[PDB]
Amino acid sequence: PELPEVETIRRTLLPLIVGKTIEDVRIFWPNIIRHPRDSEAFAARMIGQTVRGLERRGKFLKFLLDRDALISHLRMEGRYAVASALEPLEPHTHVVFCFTDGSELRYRDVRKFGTMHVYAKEEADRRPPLAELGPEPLSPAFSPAVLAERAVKTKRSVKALLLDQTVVAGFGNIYVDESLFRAGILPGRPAASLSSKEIERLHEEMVATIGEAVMKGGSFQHHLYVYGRQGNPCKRCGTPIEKTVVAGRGTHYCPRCQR
DNA sequence: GTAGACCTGGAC
DNA sequence: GTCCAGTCTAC
Ligand SMILES: [Zn+2]
Repeated sequence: PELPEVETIRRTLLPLIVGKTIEDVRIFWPNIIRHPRDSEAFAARMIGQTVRGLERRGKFLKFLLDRDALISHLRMEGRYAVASALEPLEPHTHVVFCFTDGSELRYRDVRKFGTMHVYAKEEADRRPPLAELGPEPLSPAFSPAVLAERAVKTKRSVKALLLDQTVVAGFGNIYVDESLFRAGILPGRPAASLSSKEIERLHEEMVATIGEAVMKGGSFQHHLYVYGRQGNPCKRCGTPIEKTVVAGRGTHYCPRCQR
């Protein structure tokens, strides 16, 4: 999931857990726990704390408790669900938070790529992994000036630049490909080759795409122009969409609309 | 920048 | 059987 999907999770999960107190924490795949390194310490410190809020920073979810904050990244396939602690768990459930009212928050992740870090609230934003993140795209903090500053400094592809969470936080493979198509820019061109006009246009489309995706509850799949449409005609010019590899990942684009 | 890592299951 | 699907690492 990318920013739109994570934001949809944040909004829907909050009312299902706010106000509940943690009674136990069970871990079935220790590698997911990154800090504290010892999973026994990770579990023990959360017992007795109550959920007070849930925020999002980039692609991360930030569970706010009493003293601590739990920072969770779903990576490629992580997912959360709330259910009765009396029922059998679903396959691939690796971490479970048991509440005093008999319900529980379950974390599932088939590929086991997700991560979890716990810090005191005041230290969360000053320690990894949140410390080095770029600005939120839907905030005044993200502007053309900010994009140009990083752009006019590197020769790597513009797609590689957009996937860099230190530049701006929240974009993944789908929304980077969609934003570049809407702005009319080829994904493989050097970031330093973009003109000032191209930068302003890219910024504008990035904000519009991510904003619209949030409103639609994420993949919005019926509104995709290029992602996963290789071999199909472009919705704007009819030219077949193509797929290659850029920045080490699948890349979709229209050879006529993007230059 | 270009494959491999970490891991598992679906489509061809 | 073989290719495909968010970050970090080593040549
Ligand atoms: Zn086109």
